[PDB]
Amino acid sequence: IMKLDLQNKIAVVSGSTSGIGLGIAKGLASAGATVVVVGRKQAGVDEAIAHIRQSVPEASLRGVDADLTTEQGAAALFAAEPKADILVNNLGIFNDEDFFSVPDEEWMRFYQVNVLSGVRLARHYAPSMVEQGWGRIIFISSESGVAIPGDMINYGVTKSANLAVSHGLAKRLAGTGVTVNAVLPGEVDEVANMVVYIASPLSSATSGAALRVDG
Amino acid sequence: IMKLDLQNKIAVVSGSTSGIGLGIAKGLASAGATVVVVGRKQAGVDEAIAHIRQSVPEASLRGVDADLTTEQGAAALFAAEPKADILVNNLGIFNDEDFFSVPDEEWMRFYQVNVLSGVRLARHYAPSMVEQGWGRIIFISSESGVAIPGDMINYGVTKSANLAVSHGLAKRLAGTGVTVNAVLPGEVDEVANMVVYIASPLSSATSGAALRVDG
Amino acid sequence: IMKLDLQNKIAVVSGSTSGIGLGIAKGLASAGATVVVVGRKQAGVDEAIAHIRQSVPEASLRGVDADLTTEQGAAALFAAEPKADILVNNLGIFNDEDFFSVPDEEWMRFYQVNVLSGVRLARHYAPSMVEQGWGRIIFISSESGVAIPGDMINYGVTKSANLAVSHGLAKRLAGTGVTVNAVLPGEVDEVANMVVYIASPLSSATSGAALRVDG
Amino acid sequence: IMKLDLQNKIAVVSGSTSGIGLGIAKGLASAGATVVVVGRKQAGVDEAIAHIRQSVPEASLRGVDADLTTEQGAAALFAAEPKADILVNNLGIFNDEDFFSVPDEEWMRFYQVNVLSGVRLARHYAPSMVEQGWGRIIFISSESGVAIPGDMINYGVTKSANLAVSHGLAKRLAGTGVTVNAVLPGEVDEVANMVVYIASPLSSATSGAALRVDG
Repeated sequence: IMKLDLQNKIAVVSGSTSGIGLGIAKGLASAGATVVVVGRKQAGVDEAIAHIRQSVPEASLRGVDADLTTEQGAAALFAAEPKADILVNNLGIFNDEDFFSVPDEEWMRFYQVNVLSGVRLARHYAPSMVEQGWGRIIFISSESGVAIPGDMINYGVTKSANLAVSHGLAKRLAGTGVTVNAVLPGEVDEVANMVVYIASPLSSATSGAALRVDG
Repeated sequence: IMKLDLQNKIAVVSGSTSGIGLGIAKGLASAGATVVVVGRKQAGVDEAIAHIRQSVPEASLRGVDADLTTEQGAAALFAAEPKADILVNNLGIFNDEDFFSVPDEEWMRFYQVNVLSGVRLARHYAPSMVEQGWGRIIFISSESGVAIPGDMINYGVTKSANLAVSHGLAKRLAGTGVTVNAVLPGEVDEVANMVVYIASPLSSATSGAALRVDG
Repeated sequence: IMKLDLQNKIAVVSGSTSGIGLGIAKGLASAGATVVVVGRKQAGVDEAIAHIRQSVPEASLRGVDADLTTEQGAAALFAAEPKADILVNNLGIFNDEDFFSVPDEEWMRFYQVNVLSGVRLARHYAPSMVEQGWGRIIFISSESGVAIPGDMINYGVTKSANLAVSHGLAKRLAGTGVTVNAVLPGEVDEVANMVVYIASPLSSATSGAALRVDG
Repeated sequence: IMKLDLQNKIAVVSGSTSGIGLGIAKGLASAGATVVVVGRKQAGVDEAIAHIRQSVPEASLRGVDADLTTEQGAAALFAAEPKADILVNNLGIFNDEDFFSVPDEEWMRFYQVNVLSGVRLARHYAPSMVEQGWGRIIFISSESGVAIPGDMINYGVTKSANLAVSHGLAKRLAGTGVTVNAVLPGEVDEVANMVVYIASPLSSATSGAALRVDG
């Protein structure tokens, strides 16, 4: 007598060539999903796929070398992978430039890279999820999003913007089989476990939430 | 390739003879734990165990007929079940008496029944969890705890008090292997799935959180 | 051209013989209200009234020597001061006893002293406020109420319980002229300024809020 | 014996030619400040100044006809009004376009109009505030910012982004005499009363907060 995290589903994970994204990809692969590793450089994609195979032997893995911060990379991903049952928004940049030194262009660029990329991926993949009556959309945002640090104001603003995006799209997709949730990290596999549970069919009564996986 | 919710652990669940508590007990049993069903009347305990066996055939189930709102019932439970790896605080009462009609005795009784019972169970079972280096303590509190309704002020106060209890004991037990979390319901098995994941060894990086399982 | 914080109103403040309560009393007195200083010992009440007069010369001040933690002291206060336009709940105790050492009696006593005292005062003074169509009820709760520390679990539980009380009674008294709000301190006159604004007729569109006055 | 909201200070208020902004301007003027009314059309600026004078007779009022959403309008405002002791960020647009119909350009435009305009004004006016050791920066954001509606996802994202901006810049300007706070409306003068108190020297121990003025 046990309970399972199991998939015959397709899961795309942005920025999955390193760190938390790679751990999420490896966990979803170990759960039996078809995981799409997406990075700007094909070399990093290949090395991430190899790392995943090291741990999960019979892993179901594809790769797309694209820059999801731009519309061109998003279109390339949509061409190679038109359908996703699980979307994991994890691509994001970060600096610590002082508030009075960061110009308008940098604010707009951080918004376009950290927020609008996930919005693009969700806008593309959500309709088919709604049609099949089941879907999972998961935003990975740091705890800096709830309490903006003060030396990283741009980044915290983008993180809370992502939290808002996931909350609002959850309310918008309510009633369908698609859930939208955010996951907050601060042991990488421990973080990935929560993303796996959320992507699993068991998290079906959790939408518009923010789930913490800090220490 | 899949991922598991599995137990060789003992899990006691208060008020587990009906409703959300019974669903939590059934889910933990299906996950392979040894679930202790606790109710005031032994008849209800037996019927709940039978209901659980209906769905999970080889279920590992014990029962204790006790009134956990009182110290006598808590002592009886501690005599029959001295050790727990997983504790699920779910016993609680509720009315809708107008704020200006409810007297002091009723405020104190609601606090003793809804809050201090869980405090008693946690105070007893937490030390052995800390000694073995692993444990799970889970509070089931309604969404009325975050936004106190106004026609149910006593109940909402007790619910937010429970949220405070779980947050504080999580911080107190940090560094040990024991996590303390709260779960917020508003499909009973869907609620139970979150409690099962939290009770599972995978939720090991989630402590002091409030997890929603509303629609 | 200026704007005023002015009163012809009666304001009772619990635990107003020292510290934050005394500062709140002095600020409300300087704003022109009739402030009732309440403490267990008449000597402390007299010395607090004298301190207030030191700063505000033509202060409107009465005193009641009562122990508001008990029903007897509350009844004495209601006998000496049957009507209040402004109620400020500030009486509360605090220790740092370890969670596993504090017994049931101490949990119940902290609830009765820190939470039920304010509930008693509000239950008595709110109806006349609702009748005259205007009233202010203000709970003073520390920031430990939103993030329970872990070494002061009982106190944080009571503080969040008070926050719940104020939120719920605000919703219950909505539509009337009575507002219920909580004020969170961590310069005592700086704290008192917020309480004065809330007690003033200008805060009339703020009910069920938690207002911070930390550094 | 009373307490005062008084100014010899300069207060600039964006989008102050109508609605909540005009009410905030009128309240700050009645409190005795020098209020700068800023709108895109000089006709609207003049009519707003006239409306303010109708209620406060000896009002201290200047005007700037500029479009603060653009850098050109912000530079014009900074040329006409190089110094501000009080800054009130209120300029913002809003639609209800469905999430799947709103394109990238619209997301970026909403971010630039609703968020980056206030960031520009704050970046310009905050240093002189920090130099003189006293300042107030106030963001007016709707309650849609804390609970993103779902049919207005772009707008709610921008509102929570503004909340993040004010929180982070408050932490960044902590220790100086400048406070940064957000005010949440859902009787316009009732809203303006809170902004006036925050702009007043009495709100000096409140920074990084979100203050509600809904019904």
